[PDB]
Amino acid sequence: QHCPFDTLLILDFETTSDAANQDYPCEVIQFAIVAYDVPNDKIREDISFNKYVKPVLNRTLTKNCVDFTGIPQRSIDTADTFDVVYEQFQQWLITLGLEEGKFAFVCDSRQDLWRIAQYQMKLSNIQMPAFFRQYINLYKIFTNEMDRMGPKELSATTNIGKMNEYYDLPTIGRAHDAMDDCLNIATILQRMINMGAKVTVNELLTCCASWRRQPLVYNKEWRSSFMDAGKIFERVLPLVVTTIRAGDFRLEMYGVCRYCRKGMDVCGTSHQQTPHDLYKNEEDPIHFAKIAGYY
Amino acid sequence: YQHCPFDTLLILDFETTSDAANQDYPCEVIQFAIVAYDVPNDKIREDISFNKYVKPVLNRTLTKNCVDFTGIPQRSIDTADTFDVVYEQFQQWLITLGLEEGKFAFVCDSRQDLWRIAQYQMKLSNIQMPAFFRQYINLYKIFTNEMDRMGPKELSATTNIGKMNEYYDLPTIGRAHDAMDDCLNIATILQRMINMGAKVTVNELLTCCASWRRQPLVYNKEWRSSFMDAGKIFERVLPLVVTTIRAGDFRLEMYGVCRYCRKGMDVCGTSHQQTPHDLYKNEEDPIHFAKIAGYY
Ligand SMILES: [Zn+2]
Ligand SMILES: [Zn+2]
Repeated sequence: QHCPFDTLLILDFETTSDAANQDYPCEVIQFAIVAYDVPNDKIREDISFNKYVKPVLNRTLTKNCVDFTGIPQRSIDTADTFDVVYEQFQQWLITLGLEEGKFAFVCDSRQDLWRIAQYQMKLSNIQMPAFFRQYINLYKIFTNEMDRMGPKELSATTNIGKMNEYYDLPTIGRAHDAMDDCLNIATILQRMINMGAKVTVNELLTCCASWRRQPLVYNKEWRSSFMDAGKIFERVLPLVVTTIRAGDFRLEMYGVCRYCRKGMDVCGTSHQQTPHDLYKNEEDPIHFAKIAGYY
Repeated sequence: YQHCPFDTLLILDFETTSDAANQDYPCEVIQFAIVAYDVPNDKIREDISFNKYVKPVLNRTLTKNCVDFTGIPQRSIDTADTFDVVYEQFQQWLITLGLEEGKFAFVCDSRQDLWRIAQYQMKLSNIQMPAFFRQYINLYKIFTNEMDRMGPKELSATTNIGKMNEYYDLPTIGRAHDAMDDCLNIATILQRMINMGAKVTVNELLTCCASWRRQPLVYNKEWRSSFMDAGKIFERVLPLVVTTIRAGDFRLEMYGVCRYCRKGMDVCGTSHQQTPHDLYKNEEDPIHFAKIAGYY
C-alpha cells in the first residue's frame, strides 16, 4: 500500500562496548535480520539471518557488554570474523531473489547503519553497499506518528521500549538480543502499518553536508557522553545522515548519492570532509579514529 | 655477612589489561618495569632501569576500569611496541648490564608477575619461559616470615606493597599501580628488610609437575567473579606450577634445572605435563583465557 517496497528487512547489530567509554572501536558481534512481506503484511521469521561475529580488535567481551547484550563469550569464540559473516549475508541475500531497490532495511535508529555498519566496514576494508546507504529509521516514523495521532507520557528508556509502550505491545523476549530486537521492531512496524503509517526510507547516507563545513566545537569530556560522542563520529565517519520526506522519496534514488548525485561505486571511496581540526592534538588522540586508520 | 647469595637484584613489575568484574580474562602486559639493586654495596640504582609500555593484540582498547586502576592512558599503549619487540629490548638491555649467569635474581611483590602474567603472556607471544623467570624472590612471603620474627601489627592498608610500607613505617612512593613506582617501593622495602635482618633469597620455583594436579579440581561455577577461585583454575591451565623452597635449601647451582624433572629449562616447559582434560569437556561453559591462548 503506502510502502513502495515489496520486502522489508529488519536489521540489528550488537557490538563490543565498554559502557563508561565512548572512545571505543565498536565491532559487530551479532548480525540479525528478519524479513517482512509487504503486500501480505506478514512477518516472515522463516526468512531470517542470525550470525555471531568474532571481533579482532577487542577479543574479550567486557562484562558490562555481556550484561547489556546477553551474549556470552563462548558464542563469539566459535564465531567467524566480520568479513566471512558479511560474505554469508551477501550470499543469503542472493538466495532470496529480491530486486535491487525493491527492498529496504529497517532499524530502530540511525546507529546500526550510519555508525556501526559504516565503522565496521572500514575495519574490514569493505565498501559501503548501496542497500545500507538508504534505509528506514523506524523511530523517526514513530515520532511523526505520535505527532499525527496523539503524544502520551512514556517511561521506557530505549527506542524499542517507547514504541512498544505507545502502541501498547508486549515486549518480545528480552532487550538487546539481536533477533529479539528484530522481532520487536517487526511487530511494531506491522502495527504502524495497520494504523495507516507510510513506512518508506527516511534516511540517506551522503558524502557531504553543509553543516560539516563548520568545525565542531570540541567538548573535552566527550568520552563519557553518548550525545557528544555522536558529534565526533559524525565528523570522523565519511558518510553523513541526510533525511528525506516520505513524499519526496523515489525508488529510483537507490544507488545514487543524494548529495553529489553520483553512483555509489564512485561516491564514498574517500572522506570528502576530513576533520583535520580534530586531528592535530597529539596530546588527546581519538582512539577509535586512530585504530581504524582515519588518521 | 651476606645472607643474600646474589650480587644484583632485579625488581620487576608488570601491569596488564584487565576487566575488574571478569577473571576469565586473557591478561596482556601493558607496562614492563625494572629497577636494579646492588647487593654488596646496598644501593638502589634508579639509573639502571627498564621502563616500557606494551601494545596488546587481543584487547587493544583498555577498559575504563583498567585505565582507572593502572593510570595508563590509551594513547600510551597505542604508540607502544608489542610484547615480542619490548621483550627483545629487555633481553638486549640485560646483556648491557654484564651479569654472571645465575648470580642475579628477580624480585616481585607476589607470585602473580612471573607465575601467572609472564607465563601466560609468553604462551601468547610464543616465547620460551627463561631460566631467570623460573626462580625468583617473592618478597611478600619473606615479609610474612619477618612479621613472625619481629611480631605482628594490625595492618589496615590493602595491597601487598601498602601492607609492607605500613609495617616497616615507610612513606608511599609516587602512585600505586604505576609499574615504576611499584618497582621503587619494592626496592626500598627490600633494602629496609635486609638491613633489619631478613634473609633475602629465591623462595619460589616454577616446576612442570605437582601431585595436587592429579586430582581434578572441585569446579566452582561462579569462579569468574572471584580472585582466589580463578587462581585455582589458572594453576591447572598453566603448564608450570609454583613450588616453595626454604632459605637454607636453595643452591645457586639450581639454575636452570627443573626441581621435578631435573632437566634443563630449554627442554622442560615446552609441553604441559598435567593437561586438565577434565576442565575442557563442557562447550557450554568453556575457559575463555585457555581457549584464545591455545591451551585447547
Ligand atoms: Zn556523494
Ligand atoms: Zn620439569
